[PDB]
Amino acid sequence: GPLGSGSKIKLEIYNETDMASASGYTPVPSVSEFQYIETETISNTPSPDLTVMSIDKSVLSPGESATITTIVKDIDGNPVNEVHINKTVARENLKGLWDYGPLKKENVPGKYTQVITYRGHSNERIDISFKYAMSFTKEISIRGRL
Repeated sequence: GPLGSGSKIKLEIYNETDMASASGYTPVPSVSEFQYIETETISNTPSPDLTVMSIDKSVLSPGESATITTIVKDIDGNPVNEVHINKTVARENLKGLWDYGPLKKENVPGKYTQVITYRGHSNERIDISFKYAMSFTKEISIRGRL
């Protein structure tokens, strides 16, 4: 019969803390901080490549005005505090009654706006060359609707 028995005493482990509570929570996400150039802006460099200076209305009725929207931006794409903008009138006729108001310089970042008014005397086109800072120059189109 089977006499080759082991009779070995099973050496076992006492409390091995096998079970492990699941640590599965994270810390807080990284936040932000305050901003500069909000008041004490720096004299950096602008670049109209990232600037939106346009007017989408080549129509001027006797009584209304067209406002050209120029938002100047830096070369880095930040809000320009302010630049210089001059007018330049490209005209063929003198029959037209083009009312050129002053350039409205608002408290807004890079946003310049100017209202060009027209009286219905003639029906032609007039382009206004906006001379920015002594670096870049642009030009917009005003069209009189008689």
